[PDB]
Amino acid sequence: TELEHWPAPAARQLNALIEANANKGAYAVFDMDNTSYRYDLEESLLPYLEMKGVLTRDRLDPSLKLIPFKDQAGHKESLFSYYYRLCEIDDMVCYPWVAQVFSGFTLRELKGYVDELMAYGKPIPATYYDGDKLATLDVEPPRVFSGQRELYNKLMENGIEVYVISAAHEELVRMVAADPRYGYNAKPENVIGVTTLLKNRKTGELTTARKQIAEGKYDPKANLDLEVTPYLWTPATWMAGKQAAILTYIDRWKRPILVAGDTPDSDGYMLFNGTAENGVHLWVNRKAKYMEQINGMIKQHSAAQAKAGLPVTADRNWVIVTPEQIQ
Amino acid sequence: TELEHWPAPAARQLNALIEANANKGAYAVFDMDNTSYRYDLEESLLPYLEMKGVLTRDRLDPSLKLIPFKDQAGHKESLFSYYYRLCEIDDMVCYPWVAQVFSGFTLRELKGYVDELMAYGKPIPATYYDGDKLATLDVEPPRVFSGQRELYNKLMENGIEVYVISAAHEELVRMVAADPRYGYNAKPENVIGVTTLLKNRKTGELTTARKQIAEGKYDPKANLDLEVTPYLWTPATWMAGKQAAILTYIDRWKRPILVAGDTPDSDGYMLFNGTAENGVHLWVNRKAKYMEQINGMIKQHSAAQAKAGLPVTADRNWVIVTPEQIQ
Ligand SMILES: [Cl-]
Ligand SMILES: [Cl-]
Ligand SMILES: [Mg+2]
Ligand SMILES: [Mg+2]
Repeated sequence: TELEHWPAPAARQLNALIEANANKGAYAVFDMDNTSYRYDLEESLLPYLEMKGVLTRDRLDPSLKLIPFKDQAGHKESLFSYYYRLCEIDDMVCYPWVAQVFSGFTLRELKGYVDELMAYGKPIPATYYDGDKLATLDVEPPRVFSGQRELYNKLMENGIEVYVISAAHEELVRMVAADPRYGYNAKPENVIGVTTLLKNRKTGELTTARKQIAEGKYDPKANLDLEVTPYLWTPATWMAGKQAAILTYIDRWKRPILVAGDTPDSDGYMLFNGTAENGVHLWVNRKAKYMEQINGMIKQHSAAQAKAGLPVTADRNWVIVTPEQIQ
Repeated sequence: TELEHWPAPAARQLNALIEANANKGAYAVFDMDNTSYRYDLEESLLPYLEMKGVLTRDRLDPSLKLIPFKDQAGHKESLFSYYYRLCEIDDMVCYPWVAQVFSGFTLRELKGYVDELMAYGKPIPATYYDGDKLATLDVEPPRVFSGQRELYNKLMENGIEVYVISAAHEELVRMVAADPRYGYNAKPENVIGVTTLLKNRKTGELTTARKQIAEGKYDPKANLDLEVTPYLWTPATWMAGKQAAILTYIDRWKRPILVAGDTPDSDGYMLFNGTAENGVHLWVNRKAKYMEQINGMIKQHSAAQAKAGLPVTADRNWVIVTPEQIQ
């Protein structure tokens, strides 16, 4: 497997990293959304199911009705629009909510919709408030990066285990990352995302994949008909929770030799505190105001590592690509 | 302030650390329940509130009824019983639940109950299911540890900042650790705990203390008539979340020179991954099973640090005390 869809000097650094760390029990960690594929799964699945009439404001779990809807002018606010208004309160409100909003569905159902969104091939209209003006924007469905496909498999082929630490629902991510048809071939147990309690409709037993994996009795098939509930399981895999997730589910002391991300605040803990001393920081640059923010982070952390008497590793081994360079 | 309620060899080790780290920008982290005082706030407050009529299954948020209550022909399941039953599903179910259970009150009311509980001073009767049979037990309210009251102050007096990182509700913990009538004298902003969205009933505004502190304007009094809701803010401060909280709210690179704990799974991440190399692991031993569980972990982590090419720090500077010895 060749790093064919990669700028040549990135394919260079990455091949060197892989030769240096083949077959040594090393591991690598990837963000999913806008890192391993272009665009975002939850952000397109929400409006896509609203538009099918599958998700509607009145099916919404009452624990998620945090603030009043804004129905000014005989227009009924969409769930998409509401998500944005929560994001204005805070990331910490809106990050869980946009995983929880898919409550009430069985995994089997959600998998069918995920596959429909992946095969869709066309933008999805949504609405939202820009101040008080009702507005329009089109949301793209996920688009698998070919280069990431290549890198995931080439890491696994060289005995470097591959994990996904994503801020989106673990089970939604797993339906992309662990399904052979998308070309990642992640092991399902190595997908780490936001978790909520899964409920048995007949028995009312509550479980989660994380629970079953730690107990060594994980089989993704038997969770198919369980319902996604919104009750949150921790650690929550964003911000420092990404680093928490590495400690809890991967290794307490061995660091990843590669960490891939695209959102500065949310991926920045696993990137700066997580990556091994000589590991690669894989960055996908998709928003020039994020490029400048990450560069500001590299500077400031470099300086703060030094001032605390630590080797300066924050500026080491960046591999920076744009979405178009790996598409 | 003098370290008088300590065994002398511990007080020597602590005084020596305080002297080596005086006015150097150092800080210390303390668990609260069963570390800073004896017994547990939430576990005594919840059944206190039940035997007073304040907190009942009716005024229980519908988002927190995850399973059916188990009523036997003549007796109604208490909230303490249901709580034990959720612990048997997973700590990751019962840990947030027993914080969220205090929802639907204002911080003013709760500050009332806490000060009451702290003054109550006597054992509270509570009931649960031992297997399938109904059982009774005596739950004790917190008793402030004089030793810890002294250590906190001696640390502040030598310009060693003091933080509290608890798996109990941040606002509950604040009401004891920051309120000077208990003698800890912790800065309100330096108390970190499990956080839920606080609601302005008037306006519908949603905030949390962590938000206000991160934004640079925090006044505890401004919050007293906000309603505690159940909606969970992260990172959740238990297990690897405690280490996540150090990164997020304290410092990304500087490590505490003192970490204090009493629960091997919940406190282990900040104890082993957090504590500075030349820091003190301060351990309150309140259960025989926990003392050997932490000794087991110390060995395991020592070996795993060496294997990973790290300096072995896990077995270093253990200050071990019983509740009795610091009471
Ligand atoms: Cl993210
Ligand atoms: Cl704890
Ligand atoms: Mg991303
Ligand atoms: Mg404790």
